[PDB]
Amino acid sequence: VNMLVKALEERADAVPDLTALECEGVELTFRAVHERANRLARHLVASGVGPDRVVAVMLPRSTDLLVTLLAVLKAGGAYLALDPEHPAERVAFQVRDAAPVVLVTSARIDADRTDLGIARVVLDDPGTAETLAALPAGHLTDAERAAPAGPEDLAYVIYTSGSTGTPKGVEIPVRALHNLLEAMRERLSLGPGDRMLSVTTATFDMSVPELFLPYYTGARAVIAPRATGQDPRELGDLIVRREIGTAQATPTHWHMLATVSPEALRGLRILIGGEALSEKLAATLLDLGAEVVQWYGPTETTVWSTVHPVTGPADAAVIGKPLRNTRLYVLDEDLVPVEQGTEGELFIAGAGVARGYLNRPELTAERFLPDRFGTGDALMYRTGDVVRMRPDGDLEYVGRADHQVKLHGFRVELGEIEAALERSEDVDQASATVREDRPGDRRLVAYVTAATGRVPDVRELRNFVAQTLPLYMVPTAVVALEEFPLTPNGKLDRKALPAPV
Ligand SMILES: C[C@@H](N)C(=O)NS(=O)(=O)OC[C@H]1O[C@@H](n2cnc3c(N)ncnc32)[C@H](O)[C@@H]1O
Repeated sequence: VNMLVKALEERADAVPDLTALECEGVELTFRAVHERANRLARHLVASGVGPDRVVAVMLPRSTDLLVTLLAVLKAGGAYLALDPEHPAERVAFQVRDAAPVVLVTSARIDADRTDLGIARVVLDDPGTAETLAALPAGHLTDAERAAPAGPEDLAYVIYTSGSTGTPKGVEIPVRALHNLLEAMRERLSLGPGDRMLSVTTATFDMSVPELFLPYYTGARAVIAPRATGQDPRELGDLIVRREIGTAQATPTHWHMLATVSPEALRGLRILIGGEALSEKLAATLLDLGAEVVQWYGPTETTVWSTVHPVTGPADAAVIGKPLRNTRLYVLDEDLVPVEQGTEGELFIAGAGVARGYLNRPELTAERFLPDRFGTGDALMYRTGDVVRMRPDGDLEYVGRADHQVKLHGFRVELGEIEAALERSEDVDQASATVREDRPGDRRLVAYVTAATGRVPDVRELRNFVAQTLPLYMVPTAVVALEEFPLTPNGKLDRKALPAPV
């Protein structure tokens, strides 16, 4: 009933001698990747892995990481990716919450980062390496598993970035990850020959396609080394040197790549998603020659749930059409569907919906409602995002249900202000926000970076805006910054923009 592993293995048997991973002039074949992963999967099964059991994984970005995650699935378990640079506490919360059976890790990480209270399977330990390399290396029969793997069995537990709040753990089933990858194979026409770039951190669920989609399709993950993760020059050079057709990043990161490595986007299939895509960015990407495909989706519904090819700068907030076996309801405050063109909160149903939050069963009930247009135990995720349907059936993101109460009797579209600001040649990026620095005095503030070799006069910026937008939308104060604050995932952090006087 685990079609995922059967498909993965069906693929490795049909291209045994192609390359499936490549990292720093090292390549592995499909047969090699799976033999290596099969051996671990047996050793895992001996370490207490079974269906719905969590295998903590703390490994640098490496072929060694991509092999392990594959092993965990083969073992019928579910993986929780830890971060070896994370403070002990971020990692200690996750271990206490998810009760991992075993930690797969490496002996080159400081032994105190891996001293977490779990059993350890350490790949580079002389001995574990001996036992591992000695195990039978064939694909596992279900006899060699702990128990048959169901479609409801967990694939992975990703943890959520709560607004300075208890991190929530999302439980993604196998049928949901299998469904996403199948849709992504179909939308991208991904197969042998094709190279995809694997760069995104494993604790960010946007990585999940970069980790399993090459396995699933017979493409080749070109793993960027850990150092190239933050150097956008080196990534541009890697993209060009190793002829990478497809890569996936947040818009913040795609911006950096254009600023520093314009040539790399020539003939490059960008997958962008995670924040809003400005019209300015969308034009830049297209000017440099990139094929742009936009993906939207909460982590509580796998990774992505909608896709839109961005043909031109108009489409920047068109998040497109639902992926396979996904259903998108845009409903009112009483859970009633709205008429085409009317705004409403986006509810997501179908195969990609998670099982719920991990042992936070109260907040589960508040965000995973019973699927109102489904049956039995089906569930629908309340995204918390407002959308409108255009006549063509495509959807457009409008904003977050919360950040929508009027400012001084008027609805403010904080994107319009940014697009206004981003038309001045002295500005690169703009972010707008409604501030409350003294309670009751809500005010519009906008933030700007500089275009290369220009200085934004932050008073004439208000002039420039005041002739394009309603006066109630002109920011009280504009503020120029050297760089924008970012989240660990490399998204703009609007909660950390400093207040003006
Ligand atoms: C809490 C955290 N673990 C989490 O759930 N992160 S999330 O990114 O998966 O959730 C979705 C959040 O990011 C926004 N978003 C994602 N893609 C977008 C896109 N393509 N266009 C415009 N907005 C996009 C959504 O509107 C919503 O704000």
